[PDB]
Amino acid sequence: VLGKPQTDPTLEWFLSHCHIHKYPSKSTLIHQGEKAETLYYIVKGSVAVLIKDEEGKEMILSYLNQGDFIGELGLFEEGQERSAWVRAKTACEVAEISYKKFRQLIQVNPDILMRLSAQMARRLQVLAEKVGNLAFLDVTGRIAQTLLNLAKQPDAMTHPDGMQIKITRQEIGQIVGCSRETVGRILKMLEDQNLISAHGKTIVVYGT
Amino acid sequence: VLGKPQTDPTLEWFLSHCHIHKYPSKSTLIHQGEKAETLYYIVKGSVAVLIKDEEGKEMILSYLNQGDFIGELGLFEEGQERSAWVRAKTACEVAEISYKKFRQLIQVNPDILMRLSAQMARRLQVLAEKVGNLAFLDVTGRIAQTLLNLAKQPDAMTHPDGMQIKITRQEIGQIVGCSRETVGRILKMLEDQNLISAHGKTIVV
Ligand SMILES: Nc1ncnc2c1ncn2C1O[C@@H]2COP(=O)(O)O[C@H]2[C@H]1O
Ligand SMILES: Nc1ncnc2c1ncn2[C@@H]1O[C@@H]2COP(=O)(O)O[C@H]2[C@H]1O
Ligand SMILES: Nc1ncnc2c1ncn2[C@@H]1O[C@@H]2COP(=O)(O)O[C@H]2[C@H]1O
Repeated sequence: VLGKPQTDPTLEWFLSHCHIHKYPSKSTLIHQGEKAETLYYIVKGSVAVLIKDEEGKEMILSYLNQGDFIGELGLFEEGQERSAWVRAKTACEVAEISYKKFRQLIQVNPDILMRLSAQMARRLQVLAEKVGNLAFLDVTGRIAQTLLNLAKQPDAMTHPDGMQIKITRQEIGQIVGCSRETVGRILKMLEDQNLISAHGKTIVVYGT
Repeated sequence: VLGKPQTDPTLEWFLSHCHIHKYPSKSTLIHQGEKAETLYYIVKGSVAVLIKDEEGKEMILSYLNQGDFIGELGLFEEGQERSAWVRAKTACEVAEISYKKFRQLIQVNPDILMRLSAQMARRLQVLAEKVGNLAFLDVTGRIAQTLLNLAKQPDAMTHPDGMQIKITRQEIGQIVGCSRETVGRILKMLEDQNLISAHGKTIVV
């Protein structure tokens, strides 16, 4: 740890080879199907990784945040496509560099490949969990897990009745696979089970 | 890039530091929950990567084959646990190595980390549509989609009425995350729906 701020010059070395660019909230950094030729690094902000179906429904594969790489999957063979959309959820600052350039950096210092790889490992772990949720739990179950997750981060909040979070009906729906209005119906149901206290900023009692 | 008497120096080098053990079908290579300290590579055979619900219901994350690393997700951070179960589909020949050893190898030649990484990238790419479906489709939609997928595989046989496939009730269940019984019921519905013929094999449309 560099304490609160863990920057390390490996990072700064890395970053000095990139151009940093800003993106307002809801800007799309990456479009599914685009040719993959560029790697991103999130200096500031957080993003949504999402996929769409044939009707236009969107679901969230993951949230990523500062310190996270993005656009890394097309890096090990060329001629690939972006596997998903990536959208800024907040204002963002993101470093970017060509794949060839990045491939060059690796030669010099493979610890950058190690750090990237370690992120991919974590993503697969997390995907495995998310897959059991989606495959086994019913839409209420997925919603409760979700809540229980959003609250399990240092970006959440605290409260006598537990921890509070800032999430919307569309958000949750995109994470569990259901409408806006279903979520509302299910969030009322849980409040009723005195599982939560909602108000735009949900209050998860916490325990599971 | 040479490699006789088969596949490259870099992998032959890597295997000589492994120990190769033999797994019979249905045997478990990797148990979920367990401390991760070693890496595997499949020399021969195929395995199933899977997870289960509270009541043992099974969901296949992926099949893996000869050439595939297994057990890698624990390598990058200490104290990780196995994210899923891994079971021999067929008899397997599996090389195995400790993470500590593998990391020294990485020091000697980062090529081997590149090849490992390329596979993890692939595994995230392929899981993306599949995870999409879990949210977009219910079990029936997912069962239909699976049959469609299966019928577009190279191993699908032509049929005068369409494409014939070989798959059991339980593999479908394992593919969509439901019981073999549920699969039997829904296959019958799709049948009555004149979408498929279900019998000694499955004929899609
Ligand atoms: N199975 C599903 N059923 C309905 N909406 C879904 C499903 N999977 C993902 N979604 C969606 O997630 C969004 C949540 O908010 P909306 O109701 O505005 O629109 C919804 C669609 O984009
Ligand atoms: N399951 C996932 N979890 C986290 N990020 C993901 C997942 N699937 C894809 N991504 C990403 O979103 C990016 C889309 O472009 P790439 O495929 O080039 O690189 C991808 C990763 O950054
Ligand atoms: N989505 C996936 N695709 C392919 N293999 C996977 C996936 N998720 C997990 N695996 C694996 O199965 C192993 C379970 O143990 P590990 O978590 O150590 O390492 C894991 C990988 O080898």
